[PDB]
Amino acid sequence: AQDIFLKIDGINGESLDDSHKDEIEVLNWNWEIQQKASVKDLTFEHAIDRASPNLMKYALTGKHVDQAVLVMRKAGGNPLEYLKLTMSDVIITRVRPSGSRDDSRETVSLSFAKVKQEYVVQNAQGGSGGAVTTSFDIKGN
Amino acid sequence: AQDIFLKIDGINGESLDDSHKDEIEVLNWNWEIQQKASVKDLTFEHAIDRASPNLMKYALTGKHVDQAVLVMRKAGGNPLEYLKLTMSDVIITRVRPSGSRRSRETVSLSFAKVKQEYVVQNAQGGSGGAVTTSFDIKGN
Amino acid sequence: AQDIFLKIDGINGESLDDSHKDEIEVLNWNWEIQQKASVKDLTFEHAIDRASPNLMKYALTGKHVDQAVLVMRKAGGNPLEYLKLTMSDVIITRVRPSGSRDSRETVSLSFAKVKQEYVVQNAQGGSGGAVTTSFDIKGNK
Amino acid sequence: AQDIFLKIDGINGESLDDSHKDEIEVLNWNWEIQQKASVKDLTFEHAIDRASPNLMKYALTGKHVDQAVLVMRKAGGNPLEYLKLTMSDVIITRVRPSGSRDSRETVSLSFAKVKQEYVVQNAQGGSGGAVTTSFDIKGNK
Amino acid sequence: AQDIFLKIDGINGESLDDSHKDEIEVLNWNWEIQQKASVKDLTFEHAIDRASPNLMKYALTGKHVDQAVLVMRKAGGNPLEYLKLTMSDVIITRVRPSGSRDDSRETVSLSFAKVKQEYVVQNAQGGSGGAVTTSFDIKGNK
Amino acid sequence: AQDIFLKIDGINGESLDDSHKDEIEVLNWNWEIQQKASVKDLTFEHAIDRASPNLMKYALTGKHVDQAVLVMRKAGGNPLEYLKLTMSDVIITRVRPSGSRDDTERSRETVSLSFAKVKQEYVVQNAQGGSGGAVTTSFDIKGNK
Repeated sequence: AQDIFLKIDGINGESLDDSHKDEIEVLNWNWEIQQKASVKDLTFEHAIDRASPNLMKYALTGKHVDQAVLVMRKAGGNPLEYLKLTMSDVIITRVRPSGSRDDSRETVSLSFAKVKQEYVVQNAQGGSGGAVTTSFDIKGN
Repeated sequence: AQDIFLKIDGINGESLDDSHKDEIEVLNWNWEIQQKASVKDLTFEHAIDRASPNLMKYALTGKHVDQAVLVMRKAGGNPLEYLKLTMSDVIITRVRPSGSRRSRETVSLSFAKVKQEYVVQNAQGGSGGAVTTSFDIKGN
Repeated sequence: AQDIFLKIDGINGESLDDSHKDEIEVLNWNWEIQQKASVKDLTFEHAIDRASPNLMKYALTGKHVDQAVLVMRKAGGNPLEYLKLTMSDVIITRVRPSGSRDSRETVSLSFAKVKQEYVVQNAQGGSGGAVTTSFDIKGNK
Repeated sequence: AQDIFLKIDGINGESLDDSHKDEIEVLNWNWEIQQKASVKDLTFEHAIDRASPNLMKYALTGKHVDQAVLVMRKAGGNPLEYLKLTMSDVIITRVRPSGSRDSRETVSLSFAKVKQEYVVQNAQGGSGGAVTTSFDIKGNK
Repeated sequence: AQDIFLKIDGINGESLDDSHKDEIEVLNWNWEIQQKASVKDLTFEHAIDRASPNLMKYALTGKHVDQAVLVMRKAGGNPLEYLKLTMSDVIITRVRPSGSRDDSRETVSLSFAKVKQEYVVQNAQGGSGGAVTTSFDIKGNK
Repeated sequence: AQDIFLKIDGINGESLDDSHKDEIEVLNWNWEIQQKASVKDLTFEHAIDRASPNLMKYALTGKHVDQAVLVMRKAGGNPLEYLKLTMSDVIITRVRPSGSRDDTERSRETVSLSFAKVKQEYVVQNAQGGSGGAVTTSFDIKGNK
């Protein structure tokens, strides 16, 4: 079971991880690009936490945040952050809180003007291999 | 298994909880906001109870109620009300009773103002930090 | 398992219950109201019985019946009728018979006046407080 | 497990039942009426059998058949035909054959007249009261 | 488990059955007719085989083939071809190949101008009983 | 369990297979043709790997790549490449990354390809498991030929 973190400027979570403290722990996420081209909002799901009141306020006001960084880290004895997705000029577009009394999550969508993706290859020893990075200015084409 | 309560002005439930007596016990609920922005009605599910006849009449008449407060509280030995969703100028918009040979009912709420309060729980199960945000939807 | 009954004027069932004889035994039912406001038809599901031929004929002809009363009663040693849904000026709008070799029927009801009665049950299983509301759907009252 | 039969004039099946020989053995069926009112085609499912080639031809040609009678009979030691749905001026409107290596066919019927007969079975298992209704769908009567 | 075969002129499969060699082994199939009337394309599913490259070219080119015959045969000790669906002036209208690492199938749809169905009833001994045959000219409305 | 590979010019994967080194290992794929005719994009699903950053860039820029070849190879003792789908003038049209903490290292990406020329080669496998007959078909989708 891997760990996924999301660092949004001005909106802190309650992650107790040493390397990603006060960040949002993301249970799952998805993104889509379709054909210039159409970039869909990045949707992630997290439990209702410290960031939930601020996420609703930003969604209603529509205020921009400087940057949002999504990180996925391998589990086990090789904690490699193999994927890092950096989003610049992020807008909160959708928040869906929910809850039940039988064992609460929240679905949030992010829209951004710039995106950078970094991937790290893991070798047999579990360390870092080669890093591939691509960037694009969605707003500026 | 946590406990969820909803306190609507003028519409009492039949909760036997000491601190939330005569409130609606909510089995599950959901809410959504989409992009100024569109605020969807808050939907909650509760068993058919004392509040059901008044919920139908308010839905049909469309009369406004002053406030509706949604509260979630943890279970176990640390009963912390970690989420409080306060809604002002609430309208009953949808009621969906159902039954089978237990019976539940789905109700939707529309409001002009919303306030959310979240309480962080520490390692001892007590209260940590409270984060509150407010927004007036009607007046933008 | 609880017992659900539906009394329709001129359309008798085959229930053998002493207090609810010749009524329609309802396996399940649902109703919906949406926003003046749009009142949806009340849908109930029952096995094909004596009322089925008359329900089809009324649906085709569209003739109004005087009153339809929906009652739910708890099981066990406390047979309390905790929900009574009285509908006036009832029209049969949908009939869906079905059958399988390895049978039930779905019927929808439209009405101009609705009244709901709920009874709270105490710790002894007896009657507590009764809450009743009424509305004239066609007359907008 | 009850037995369901369908007798279509000019389109014989391969049922080996003595009372319903050469009829179509219906695995399952459904019908719907909605709000003058809209009468949906009666859909029944049966295995691919002797009637399948004729059902396809009638669907393509659109020729009318005089009558189609749907019958359901209870199982056990009390073989009561408790439901008889008689359709006049029947048109074959839909045929869906299918098959797999690890076969069934779905057919829909359109008719101008409908007659439903229901027989109440008493606790012992004998015939009780019969309720019959009829309607002229094409003639609106 | 029965056996289903499809014989398309000019598009051979890799069936090893002696009676139906070089035909397409159909895993499953379906057809629909709706109300003069609308005849939907016959859709069958088969594993990716020798016929797949030729099925793609006919879907892309749209060329007509003379005949396609769909046959279902019972299993056990009574191998009776109880259903035979003959289609004339057949057009390949849809090809949907797919595959997965964890076990590949392909879905193909056929459009035809004439249709002929033959059904054979099976008696208690498992042999042939009565044969019922109907034909219709879809394009000619006959 | 068979092995599926996809070789895209300029977009390398991290396949450790000797015959298909630095290619994209495809978990599953699908393609569709409908009726001149409409050729849908070829959609394949793969784990988030070295090719993922470049697939996103080509999707956003819309730059054309020379060729993309999809290969399905039988497992067992006979590694026969029984299906080969060659696509010319390929365009990256869809990228759908996703992830979760629940499934074991859940990192799957769904990618769709648009191409102007298509070529399919199928190889029959005989009773012993060796190669049989090869069937090949080509078509110029953009040129209608």
